[PDB]
Amino acid sequence: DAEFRHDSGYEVHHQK
Repeated sequence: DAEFRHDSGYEVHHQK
């Protein structure tokens, strides 16, 4: 997921 960072569009609604 590091090579595919997409947290820029991720809500804390779903557990990481």
